Amino acid sequence: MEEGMNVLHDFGIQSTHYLQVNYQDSQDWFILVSVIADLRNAFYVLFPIWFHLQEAVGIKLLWVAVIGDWLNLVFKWILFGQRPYWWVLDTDYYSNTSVPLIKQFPVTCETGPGSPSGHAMGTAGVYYVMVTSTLSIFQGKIKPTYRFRCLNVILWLGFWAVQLNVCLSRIYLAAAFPHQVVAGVLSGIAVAETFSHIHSIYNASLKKYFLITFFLFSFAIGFYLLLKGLGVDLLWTLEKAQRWCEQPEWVHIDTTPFASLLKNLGTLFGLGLALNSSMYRESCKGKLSKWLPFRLSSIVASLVLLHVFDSLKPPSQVELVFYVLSFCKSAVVPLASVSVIPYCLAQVLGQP
Ligand SMILES: O=P(O)(O)OC[C@H]1O[C@@H](O)[C@H](O)[C@@H](O)[C@@H]1O
Repeated sequence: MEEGMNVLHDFGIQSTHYLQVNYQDSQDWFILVSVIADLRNAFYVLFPIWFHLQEAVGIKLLWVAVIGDWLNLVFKWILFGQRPYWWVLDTDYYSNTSVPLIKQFPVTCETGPGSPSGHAMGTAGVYYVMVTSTLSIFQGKIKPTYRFRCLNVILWLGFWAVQLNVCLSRIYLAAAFPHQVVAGVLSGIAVAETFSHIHSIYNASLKKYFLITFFLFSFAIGFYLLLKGLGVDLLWTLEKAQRWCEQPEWVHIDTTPFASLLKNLGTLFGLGLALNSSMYRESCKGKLSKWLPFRLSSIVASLVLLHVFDSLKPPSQVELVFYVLSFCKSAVVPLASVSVIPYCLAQVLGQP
């Protein structure tokens, strides 16, 4: 079976080399694409706008993002994926021949397993959710049967253009293989379609949120400990993304599996706290609820303040402190977006 993996890996290496040699002028564009395709944006800028435009779409988007990322982490641990930027320097394949010369970039060195691709899955799920929601909302046009079809065609072309751009960006930076991005896209599509039939998430008590979060934490930690007690470790990539990196400062703690898990669980718990609170009821379910200026002000403030607040970086000297502070920091963005800032605007606008 290893021959097939070698064949796909060699095809990915050749694709990366061709893209890097024949299109040397597009490195800035692909770096920008990879930066934009981050889930940080999905949690910081995409969620507030959709939540303050239509609550159900925002809740669905956040749930899809968090659950898809958790499933991605679990399947990354299960599948034992690889990356080109250390495989090309570690493999025995290019022994009787010449090693292809692929170049590494500051946003290339990643400390997690390869398949499935996280960027492709995370972007596919969120953008499918947004496109489907928009198409569902706009079934009210003046002249139908050609204008609605025009909008449908335009949106479904844009979605696939975005997906192709993200796949090419991940391949160019020598961070993923061509099959991993396709698998990630299909998995994100499947997850976004599966959450279209689950309805016991829009009105859930804090007890259910707490139990779901604790189960998600405990399953991952128990999986890690159970495997660690049987002779296999799921953190083997931290020693491969360290020697095979051109510069030492390019390897960051922010991309480790524990950091991602803690951030996801913090976001979910923060949403659970924000939804079941007195401030949320007093602000988002009052007289200034559907008023357009209030919602626009909420979007603007929750964008500006969140952008400024993202500049507070927890210390990385001690790993446990970093993890707990990452959880606490990720638990705040739902809170500030949903409960606090709308409350402040409610006591500002309607209290003269
Ligand atoms: O492996 P990919 O597809 O290049 O993306 C990996 C990224 O996927 C994201 O889901 C994780 O939060 C990041 O920590 C990780 O770096």
